[PDB]
Amino acid sequence: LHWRAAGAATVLLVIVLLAGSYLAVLAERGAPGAQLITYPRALWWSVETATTVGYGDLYPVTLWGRCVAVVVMVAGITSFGLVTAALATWFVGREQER
Amino acid sequence: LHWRAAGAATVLLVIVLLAGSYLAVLAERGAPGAQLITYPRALWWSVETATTVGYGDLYPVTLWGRCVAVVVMVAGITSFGLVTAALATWFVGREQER
Amino acid sequence: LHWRAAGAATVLLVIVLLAGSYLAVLAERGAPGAQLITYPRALWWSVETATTVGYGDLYPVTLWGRCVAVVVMVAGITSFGLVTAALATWFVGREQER
Amino acid sequence: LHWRAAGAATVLLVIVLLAGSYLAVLAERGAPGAQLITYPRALWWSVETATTVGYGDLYPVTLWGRCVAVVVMVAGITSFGLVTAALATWFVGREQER
Ligand SMILES: [K+]
Ligand SMILES: [K+]
Ligand SMILES: [K+]
Ligand SMILES: [K+]
Repeated sequence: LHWRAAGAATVLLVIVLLAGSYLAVLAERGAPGAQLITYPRALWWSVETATTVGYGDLYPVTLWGRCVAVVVMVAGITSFGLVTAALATWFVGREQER
Repeated sequence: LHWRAAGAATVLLVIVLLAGSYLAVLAERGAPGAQLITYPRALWWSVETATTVGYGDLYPVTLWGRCVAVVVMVAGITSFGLVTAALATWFVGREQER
Repeated sequence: LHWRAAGAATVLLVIVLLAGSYLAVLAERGAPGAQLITYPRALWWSVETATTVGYGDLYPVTLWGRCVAVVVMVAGITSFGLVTAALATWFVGREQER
Repeated sequence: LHWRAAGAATVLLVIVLLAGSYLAVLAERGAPGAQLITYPRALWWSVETATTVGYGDLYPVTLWGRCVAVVVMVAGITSFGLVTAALATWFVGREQER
């Protein structure tokens, strides 16, 4: 159904994390004012970025790594909005009945 | 109806807060650079984390407590998206009439 | 229609801001580590809190003002989710036709 | 369809960024405690503000630039909520069939 598209986000996002998580630590690590130096840092970062929390304990300073960011942000933001869209039609699905 | 699923989130989330709120202060408190040392701190944290605000005045540094985080984040994020899904079908419910 | 409920949030939220904006600066201002000392500070705060951005340049440290927070957070979070619910049925409204 | 309204946000938001991105660096740059001094800074800012992450590495201190903020915030917040509304009716569109 549409939950095959919902779990599709999950699967697809955990990738974007590991993807940009690693993809990012590289484009960052080594440049001035670097913070995303370790892999597990850039790991926690993505989690905190993809959920739009951003305590600001870690972030990119590289005009390149900052792209990884924008991809990890929209990535997370969209995924959830799509699990919200699933619960939406699911609530309308049981009202299209009753 | 679907509002029994909406209030179901509320109930269910206040738990995840108290849960991870307390569950977290433990896995954190005592480790280097720990900030989530008090219970009422780790309490305010969860509120600020589950709503994705994250001013960054408090956060986990423990690869363990950071899990509590991810659970408290998705927890809040989902819950609201589900109250958004309720208002969604409710607005469609009164349009399925008129 | 349901846009009378959408604009209803707007109206209703600008209140919660001014409300908690002012209501908060009071419960905060004067206590140790206070930051929300000015009215226009506590003003900008609410905007930054109700949209879940929280750069963390301002926040409450008072177990009381922190309540104002939780009310200003959910306030903003809900309001938007309800403008999202309006665009949702509006897109379904034009598909219930075509 | 309603995806012509979805891509309409995208187009329309990238503007609000460049718009406020630039529009902001001006109203800010030069005032005390200014941080949004460079164009590419105020650029990264908007991305981080329109997605409600706000690590707090950059933000406005000018009662004017802070307006640019509120416009960039709602701008992003709304846009996504409208892509969420598209996925919402799209999931209901394939359930209105099956
Ligand atoms: K933040
Ligand atoms: K922050
Ligand atoms: K957020
Ligand atoms: K945030």
